[PDB]
Amino acid sequence: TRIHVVQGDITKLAVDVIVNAANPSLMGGGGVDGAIHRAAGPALLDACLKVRQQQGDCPTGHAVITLAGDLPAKAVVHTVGPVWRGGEQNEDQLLQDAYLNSLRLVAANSYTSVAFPAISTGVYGYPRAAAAEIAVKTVSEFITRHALPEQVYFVCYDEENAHLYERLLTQQ
Repeated sequence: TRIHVVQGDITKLAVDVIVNAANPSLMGGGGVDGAIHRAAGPALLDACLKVRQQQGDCPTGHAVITLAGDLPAKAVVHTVGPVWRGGEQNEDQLLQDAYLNSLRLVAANSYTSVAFPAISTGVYGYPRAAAAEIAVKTVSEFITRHALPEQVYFVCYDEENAHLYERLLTQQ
């Protein structure tokens, strides 16, 4: 009742925090990251510039929170998922870190709802089935011990990911 799967544009979901699967530069790029920057407006990039000035690039697995600009959210958490290189380079744990670190920032900033994209399944090539299992498992275990966020939304652009997620959520 606290976890939901939604097929659509994450930039239009009204929630407290929208998670952005970005690259270490935080300067924005393609895919959902590009869609998020456009919707949020130039204020997003300006906030990311300030972050870079204070902490440099965002390492894989790391997360940082900023304002959301024109997005229908109170904040945007930028995190970097691993690039898939076969599975023998800690990619599984790094993906987990991206989800967990993102959740921690959401809780730490007292937010109630967060929407996640299918991290690393874009151009990073993380195997979809395995990526979804990690995301579902990671989020599930987190909310089981944390009151915040209250609601988590897995926003999938690809029907393939949406089906995988709904199957995993009921397979528990």
